[PDB]
Amino acid sequence: NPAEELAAAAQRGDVIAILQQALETNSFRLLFQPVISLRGDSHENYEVLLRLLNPQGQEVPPAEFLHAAKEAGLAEKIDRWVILNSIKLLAEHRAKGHQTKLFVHLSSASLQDPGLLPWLGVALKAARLPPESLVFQISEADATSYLKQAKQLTQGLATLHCQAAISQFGCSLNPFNALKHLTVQFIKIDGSFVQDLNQVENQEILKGLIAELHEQQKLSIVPFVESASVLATLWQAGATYIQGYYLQGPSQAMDYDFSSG
Repeated sequence: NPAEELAAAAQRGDVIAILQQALETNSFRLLFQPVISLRGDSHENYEVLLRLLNPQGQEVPPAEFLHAAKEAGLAEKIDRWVILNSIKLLAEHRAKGHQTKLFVHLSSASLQDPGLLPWLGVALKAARLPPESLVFQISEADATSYLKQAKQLTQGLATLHCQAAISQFGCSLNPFNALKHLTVQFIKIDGSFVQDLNQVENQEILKGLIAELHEQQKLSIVPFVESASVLATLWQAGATYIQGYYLQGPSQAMDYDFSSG
């Protein structure tokens, strides 16, 4: 019978079967990586990260399950799973007085999905989720390729009391242009700007980027903090938020000791 066969195929390493089954059995796993506030944000900010386990409990490479997801047309549905579970956890936390906020990725498929907003509206209401508890994170490349969808989407999220962010910012031709049309409070700059910081020029480039962002009234998020050296440099440069294994890596628990007033 069908269930027996799906299960058999998944056991065989057919990642498409693994994905189809995981949506129906919670065989995904959410991880959370703290976003650290340098400028006095009270919120407990976490980025959510998705992992997939195969039936034998081992993790399947994201690159491979991402690939299989596009091919089986499963991307929008995966985002929904993450969004739904993110909403659930966030309701339970906020109810226990935790000021927690989650950054959630949207794939380009979801970016182009007219059904997202309507469905989202009811997922939020069903959980009676507090205002501005969710930040949707869209990669620069995607928001750029589909600027029309991105403007519309971010307008909708606004109306829903949701925030938004662009990640991997600053690699396009004119990064700051796409910002004109979009409704985003957060800009998460690409980790390539955090490479070779010893070089004074990279230092200036970073500082200038962060400066332009604060000019456009954006909150800057700088990732890939792997050392004290880089943490200090980012603080000096005036980054509003930072993230990195050095602060804390991804964890299945939201147990981070945020300290920001």
